[PDB]
Amino acid sequence: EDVRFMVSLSEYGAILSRFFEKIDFHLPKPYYDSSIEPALAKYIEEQPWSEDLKTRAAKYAKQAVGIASWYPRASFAVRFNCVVITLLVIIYDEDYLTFGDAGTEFSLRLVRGLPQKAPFLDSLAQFLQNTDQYLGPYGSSMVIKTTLEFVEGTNVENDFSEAVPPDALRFPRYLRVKTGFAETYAHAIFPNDTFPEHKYRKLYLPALSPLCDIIDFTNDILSFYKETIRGTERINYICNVANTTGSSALRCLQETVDAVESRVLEIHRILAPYPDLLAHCNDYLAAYIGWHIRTTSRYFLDEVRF
Amino acid sequence: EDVRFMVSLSEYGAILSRFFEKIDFHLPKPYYDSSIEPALAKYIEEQPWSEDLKTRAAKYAKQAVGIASWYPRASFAVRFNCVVITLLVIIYDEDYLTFGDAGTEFSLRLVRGLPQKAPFLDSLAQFLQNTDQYLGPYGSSMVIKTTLEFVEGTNVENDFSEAVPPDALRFPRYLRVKTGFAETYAHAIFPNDTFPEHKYRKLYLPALSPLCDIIDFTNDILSFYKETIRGTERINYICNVANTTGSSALRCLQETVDAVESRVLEIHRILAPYPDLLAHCNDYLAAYIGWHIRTTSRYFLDEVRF
Amino acid sequence: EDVRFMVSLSEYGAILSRFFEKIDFHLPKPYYDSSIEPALAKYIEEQPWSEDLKTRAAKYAKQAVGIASWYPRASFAVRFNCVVITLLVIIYDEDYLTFGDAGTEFSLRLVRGLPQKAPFLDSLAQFLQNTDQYLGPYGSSMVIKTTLEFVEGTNVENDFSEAVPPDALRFPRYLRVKTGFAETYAHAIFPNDTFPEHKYRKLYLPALSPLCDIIDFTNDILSFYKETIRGTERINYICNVANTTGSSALRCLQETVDAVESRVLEIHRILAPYPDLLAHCNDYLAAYIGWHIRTTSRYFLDEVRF
Amino acid sequence: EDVRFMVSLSEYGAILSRFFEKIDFHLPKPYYDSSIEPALAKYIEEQPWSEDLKTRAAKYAKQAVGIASWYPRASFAVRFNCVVITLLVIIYDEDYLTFGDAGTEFSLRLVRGLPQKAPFLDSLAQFLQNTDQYLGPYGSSMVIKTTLEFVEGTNVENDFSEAVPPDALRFPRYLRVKTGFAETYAHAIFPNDTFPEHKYRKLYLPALSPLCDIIDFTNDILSFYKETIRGTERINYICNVANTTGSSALRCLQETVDAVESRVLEIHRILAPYPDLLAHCNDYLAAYIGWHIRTTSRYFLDEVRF
Ligand SMILES: [Mg+2]
Ligand SMILES: [Mg+2]
Ligand SMILES: [Mg+2]
Ligand SMILES: [Mg+2]
Ligand SMILES: [Mg+2]
Ligand SMILES: [Mg+2]
Ligand SMILES: [Mg+2]
Ligand SMILES: [Mg+2]
Ligand SMILES: [Mg+2]
Ligand SMILES: [Mg+2]
Ligand SMILES: [Mg+2]
Ligand SMILES: [Mg+2]
Repeated sequence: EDVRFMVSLSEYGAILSRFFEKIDFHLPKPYYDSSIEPALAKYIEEQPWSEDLKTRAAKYAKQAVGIASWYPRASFAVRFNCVVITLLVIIYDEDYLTFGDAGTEFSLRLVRGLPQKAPFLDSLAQFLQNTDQYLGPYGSSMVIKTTLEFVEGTNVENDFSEAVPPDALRFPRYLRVKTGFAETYAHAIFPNDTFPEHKYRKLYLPALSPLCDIIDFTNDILSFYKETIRGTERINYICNVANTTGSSALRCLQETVDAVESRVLEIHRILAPYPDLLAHCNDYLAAYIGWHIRTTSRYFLDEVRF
Repeated sequence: EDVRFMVSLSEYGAILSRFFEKIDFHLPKPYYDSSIEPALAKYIEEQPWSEDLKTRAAKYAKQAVGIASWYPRASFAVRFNCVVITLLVIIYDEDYLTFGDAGTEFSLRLVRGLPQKAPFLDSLAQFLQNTDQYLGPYGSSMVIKTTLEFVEGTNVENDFSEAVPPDALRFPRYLRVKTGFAETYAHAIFPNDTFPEHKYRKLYLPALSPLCDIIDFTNDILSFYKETIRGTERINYICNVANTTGSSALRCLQETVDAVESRVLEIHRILAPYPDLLAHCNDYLAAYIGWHIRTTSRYFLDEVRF
Repeated sequence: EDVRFMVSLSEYGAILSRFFEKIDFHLPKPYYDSSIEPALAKYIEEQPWSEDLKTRAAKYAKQAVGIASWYPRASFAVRFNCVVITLLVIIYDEDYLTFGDAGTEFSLRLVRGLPQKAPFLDSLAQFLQNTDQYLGPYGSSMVIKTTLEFVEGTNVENDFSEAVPPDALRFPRYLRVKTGFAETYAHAIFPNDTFPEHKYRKLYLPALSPLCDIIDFTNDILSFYKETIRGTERINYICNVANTTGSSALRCLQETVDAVESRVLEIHRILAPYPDLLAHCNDYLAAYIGWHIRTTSRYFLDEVRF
Repeated sequence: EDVRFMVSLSEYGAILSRFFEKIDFHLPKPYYDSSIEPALAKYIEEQPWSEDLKTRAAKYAKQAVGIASWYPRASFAVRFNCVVITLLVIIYDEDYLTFGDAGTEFSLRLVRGLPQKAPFLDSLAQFLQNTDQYLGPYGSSMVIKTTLEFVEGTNVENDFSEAVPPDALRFPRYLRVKTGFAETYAHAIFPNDTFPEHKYRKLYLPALSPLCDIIDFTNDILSFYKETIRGTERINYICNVANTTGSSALRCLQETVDAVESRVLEIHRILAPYPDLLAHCNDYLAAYIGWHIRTTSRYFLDEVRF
């Protein structure tokens, strides 16, 4: 028990309320694409996964299918590929320990062109091998490099528990880059069929970093309840910042809220001359937050007033 | 011509003088290891490169061999591998245009385990496959993902000349992460044979992010002369910051000097309980700066008074 | 009733426990000085006060004599003067209403050299006129100006009740400067005999603002029980912060605890090259807390477990 | 020479431009009152000052008469008294050394009812004795205590030169409170003849503190050129903040502009239900900035383009 990490249910609901007023967020109408869930089921049936892993995936696939709502104007290939990678990332985020050390050999086996040590990781390598179905060469490289960071970040996150963040540093943002997986989702905001890199990458690339900040930090704000209030996670971004600035988690929550609103403003500026790019950005962000609110099985936000 | 980007020899010389005094930099005594240059020449002989590539590589090898001085306490495996990857990185930094679009296929061919479209990129892929000789699995992952960024950053850097950077963003730091290659050199500061990741990674990882800031920004300060005063490069970190904050390049240089100083302080705070880790950092930074000064064929700092 | 201002006995005791080991507070041995009690008794006898006021002053003098323990290594003149002004400040804090509007005339009659409208305020003017017995000119000016603030802050404090601090401002800290009387006690930490101003004022002045924050806030922390849990005061600093930030009084208590710890660290850094000055601060803070705990007749902290 | 304090003329003009557009500053129409200057001249004739001091005063009186414009709605008693105290404060700000140690004895002689050691300080004592012509009792106390702070802050400011503010953080604001004289001007924004304290003090007092920040910080921003770029003052607020946080004066100026905008918003929120009180604040701030711009003999801002 440390008061530093304690945020009351009323305090958190207030933070969320303030957040949504600041960015003028309104809950979109429910998004439905009836092809997504059957296609994801077919994907799972096709993997050379144990029956136990497939049974687990059913619980995680119900959450992954809503990721298609993040890209409502994108092609099916974009939306379905993002849902597939979301299923994979969710499985590893929750169950990385069940794969033993297979996750630690992933990067070397990948660049050696070796079979992976776990069939789940073969599925992930194959996803990496085929991102050219919806992204250009810059984005494919970024999806690969971000995946390697996420796998290692997931494996080492908890090494910093038991209070092993040092008190004076910039480590929380570094680690959050590694855990967040943001560039993979950010690049699909600007798909290569609609926005071929050769013509558009120069226009949208300057907005990529503030977009990634929004992706990482908005999840930190919206999942603080399931991670730290309701849960036992004390090595997420918010708690890492609290431990390295001395501040309460409540203040770091409010600081993160303000940083997101600042990033939202700057993306509006950057993409103001190009309303097609900016319209994909706006659709992503509203659905991203709405997915966090509606996926109560993962984030439990129906236990909060905001 | 524009006044914002011009920096007199006298102004640049003074910035370097106050930078060196502020971080208490002294030129280390020269480092000599008689095995490095023959080993690198043997490496170049063994690559199935064209005779023209081997002739250029002989030139860059004379600049590359000095990187062994950055890790004087480390094994030969650390020092030589860092020299090899430095040779390859200088080749690509200088000559990326001569490989055509082979660099843009590098990441997908890498993870598909296929031959590269240029033998130079095969040599790069083989280096990524073998970092386990001196690094642990986290460090190997980070060398791979950094190399993927460096190739793509070098390929797209100049898309942003001709006044492509919009005037309001986080983009310069984003792009310098990609172009800088910092994590590969930072991870060698803490080699796996001396500092097995299982025991030491949790102790030095909080220091990695400010170290990369130091590596990237210190090159930005010390290579500004050859890039922008002596040369025509206006898409580097300094000029990108100037174009997105409204400041002169002189001001952006001074701010970057201040940032490096702040990072130097915070790494000293982080690593004070671990003097072996701090010693490796101190060896690196003195030699890192000294190499920039001494390699006049690349940075021309003997034309500056400081 | 409103939940926003409710703090339970176990909640408050836990906050106090959290405060004390955060600053490494250990209760000092009882401080005894045989000459303080009789000297204060003679001062009360000599004042041309009514018998009713002298009877009141005898009650408050039992609480006031403990202030000499705040300056254990100071001259008798420092300890006794601090005790006398403490007696006067307690009389006004408790009984300002019994003087009618005499206190509102205090400052203009003072600077006009005129008789005050109540003998009690003549004694207060007389104290302000003799601070050169233990302070230099800067300290004497700060005791005068702080007394003027304290009289007026006490007079207008309760104008802000029944809810009329508007809910978005920095007014709480402003009003607390007025009501707290902190600079008078802070300047006696550095008395002019031991630390003459011409040499020492430039050394200890940078620590005065964080000292005043510690003095003010620490009373806010430790007197919250008698004021708001045990009593009816809802216009103190903690309640004012709660009413202008929308936070619970409980949260505002914790924020103020974190603030005091931050000031303690700041003063330890500032006065590190002057450990004699720091020693006087450490003696002050320990006895200041101890006096709050021991003076149960004013703060009732023997009704709390911590 | 120290780059820490160096701001170029282009950089400073851009800060002022950003500052003015951020608070929507427009230069008010010139304010003229034919009675102000003759009355101030008469006041100066009546003073028992040496002919030298009276001659010196002519230079400062021409600057002081502009202060009536800060209170365009207020009575003559407000505008004229503010001009008089401005004359005395400007004389002491520039010429405090010419009075020897008379300023150090000011506060004790004042509260002892003694004649002051210099005729100039008798005039200052008399002003403090007669503020009831336009202020109520809280305002009168605040003008007295602010005057004592200003006299002492001017006397000891330069003791912190030769680089002796240490590197911790609350000291610059502490010293600026002392030197700024802000409360005396802020109280006249809500004068007792227009806004009798009995009815309005509870309404405007919550805006006093952000007002005082605006008065102190706006001078710091608009007088940085005469003090530090053109001048030799390195103990003002901006330089003191730069020495305690490590930042450049350029960064500290931007931070201060941001704080002023924040205070302006907060005051608009506080006084929104009372547009008459808000109107007096808007008139004050516009004419306060305008007087800085127009008083070129003191601030030299006609040498800056903004
Ligand atoms: Mg995770
Ligand atoms: Mg997670
Ligand atoms: Mg999360
Ligand atoms: Mg280069
Ligand atoms: Mg490069
Ligand atoms: Mg460079
Ligand atoms: Mg009180
Ligand atoms: Mg009280
Ligand atoms: Mg109290
Ligand atoms: Mg001044
Ligand atoms: Mg001045
Ligand atoms: Mg000034």
